[PDB]
Amino acid sequence: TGDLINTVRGPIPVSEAGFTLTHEHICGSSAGFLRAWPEFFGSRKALAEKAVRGLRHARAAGVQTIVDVSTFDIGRDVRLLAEVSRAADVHIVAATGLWFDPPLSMRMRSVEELTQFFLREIQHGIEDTGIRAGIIKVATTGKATPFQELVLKAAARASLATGVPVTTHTSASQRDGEQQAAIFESEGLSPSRVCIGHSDDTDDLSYLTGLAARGYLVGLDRMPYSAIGLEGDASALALFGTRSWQTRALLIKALIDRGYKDRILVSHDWLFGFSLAVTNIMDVMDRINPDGMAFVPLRVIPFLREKGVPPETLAGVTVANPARFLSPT
Amino acid sequence: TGDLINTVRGPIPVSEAGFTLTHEHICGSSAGFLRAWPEFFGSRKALAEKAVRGLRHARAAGVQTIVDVSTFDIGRDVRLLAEVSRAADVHIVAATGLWFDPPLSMRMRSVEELTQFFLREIQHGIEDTGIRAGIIKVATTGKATPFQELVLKAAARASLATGVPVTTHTSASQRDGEQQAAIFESEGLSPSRVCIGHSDDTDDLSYLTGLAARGYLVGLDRMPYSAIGLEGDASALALFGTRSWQTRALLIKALIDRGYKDRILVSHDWLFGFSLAVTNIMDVMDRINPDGMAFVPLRVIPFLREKGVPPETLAGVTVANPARFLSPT
Ligand SMILES: [Co+2]
Ligand SMILES: [Co+2]
Ligand SMILES: [Fe+2]
Ligand SMILES: [Fe+2]
Repeated sequence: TGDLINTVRGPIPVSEAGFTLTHEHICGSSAGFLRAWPEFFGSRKALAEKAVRGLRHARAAGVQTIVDVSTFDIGRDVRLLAEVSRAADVHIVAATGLWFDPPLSMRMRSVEELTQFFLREIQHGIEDTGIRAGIIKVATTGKATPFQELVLKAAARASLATGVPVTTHTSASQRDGEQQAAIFESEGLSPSRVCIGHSDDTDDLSYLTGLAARGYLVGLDRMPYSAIGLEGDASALALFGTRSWQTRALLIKALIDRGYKDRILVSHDWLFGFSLAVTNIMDVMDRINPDGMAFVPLRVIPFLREKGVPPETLAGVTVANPARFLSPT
Repeated sequence: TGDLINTVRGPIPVSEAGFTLTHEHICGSSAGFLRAWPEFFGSRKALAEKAVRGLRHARAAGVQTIVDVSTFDIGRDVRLLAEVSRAADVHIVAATGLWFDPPLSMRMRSVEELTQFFLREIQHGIEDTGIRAGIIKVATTGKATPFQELVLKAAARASLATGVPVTTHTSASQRDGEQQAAIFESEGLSPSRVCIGHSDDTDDLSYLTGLAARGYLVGLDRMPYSAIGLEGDASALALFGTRSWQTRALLIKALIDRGYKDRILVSHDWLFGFSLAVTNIMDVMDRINPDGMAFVPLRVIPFLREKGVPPETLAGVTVANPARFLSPT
């Protein structure tokens, strides 16, 4: 009680976050895209409605909070987030940082400047809204680019200054987490303030246990993603992989079995709109996982219980871990 | 009389465009950047004020219209343009198209989709404003990327459908114009609807005359840009070049001397804010060219007259050529 986290509708007690999905999206897009070309999504109204329906479904399944890790370059639209959050009655935590699609205007900035931008979004508010970011999202896709190194350093600096956690995108097969950790540690950031994302994209437990042993959160955040049965579709295969949801889920058990229950964060990396991919992908995704953001509570959690994970352990993963991670520290 | 062109404040008679700068920017930025981080520019208010001052200065020097060729990916802000246009009493023509910094959400689109986006901006309006684009801006930086080819084709298609002209960014030293022309012609676009930009960045008149002979407009649009005296500054050298304004200006005479007066368009490619470059560049630019967008009327035109170009020829370049180019055809 009494620690607070910022959401798109304002501050909430940490204890109110409850069952929380720590890596999600309302819309995966680009800065200004939804504004310039809402028809891409049928309409802004249609997108919002679809999002409210999905969130209501998640809520019925027990989800109380989502962390929307859409950055400026993922086309994050805080007004949209606030609208859908209110209508679905689900908390949404907004993000700052930068993903792997930064425009030149960001790419040309110094580490000091980036830090100031991240700080603005956390401390003051996003755009002209007063809506403050509750998390910092950063990314590599293999070995960090020089700009990416700066971005990670700025993220560490903003976090140390505000207590807001850092969360990442990785090319998990390339073990990006090791480099990301090295950079964060070089800045003095505690591993406990950091989640190494898309970790379920790999079955290399040496890599994963290695991070966990050091105190990192391991983000198992792509639970619904599989191209199994549609390798006909090349975009889907590259995007979704050939591993099943069960294989991904088994990683959660694997880590618990290895003593790392307190270090796990679980999510879908789902969305309700998606312009970051060729046009048909959203439909394909909807066909594969109609449960959307209810998939983890509906399918993953019962799978785990059936494999013998205790309910209290599962509560700790879905409730306690997100609460510790989010609470500014 | 009676042909109309769209501006940020609405429709105007073509005959009212008058002395027109066909390649300009209020702000060279990125989509959503000015919204997310106005402090980068001191403030939105400060940027607008600086722009009004520069435009008023241009207006006093005789400029009546500018074409702001900032695309979605140049962070074009139509509301800003409209605000400054009204306050400075200078017409501004807005653009659609895409520059060389497109985000993934654009990169992932088909030629058909891009065409629909360009058409939306021309026919319906930009974002939710009702402000319609009067031009299409496209870009290559050397050999066209595959996406760039699609963008050029969509631009040709939108132009044929609406009559709005197409204007380009080139790496002039690499002779991009030849390839851009080939693609436009493959789509059936008339060369008269096309301006091949940044053509003053090269002294290869074989290249330039070649375009002109085919009926292309040659955009001599970087008149004030030189790093002479500041090769100490590496960013400035790469950006500005080592050729003087006089050398650039001589190209205008060169083309007139070769029979191509009707094929020339002249501009500054100036701006009042600039986040697309490292932070100090705007200041450096202001120091070199305090006249801003008044530089062409103040310095270039008198230089030309002094080298014997007749006033009526100069009027034709600065008034008649832009009018023919802009008038939807
Ligand atoms: Co990601
Ligand atoms: Co250019
Ligand atoms: Fe994501
Ligand atoms: Fe330009």
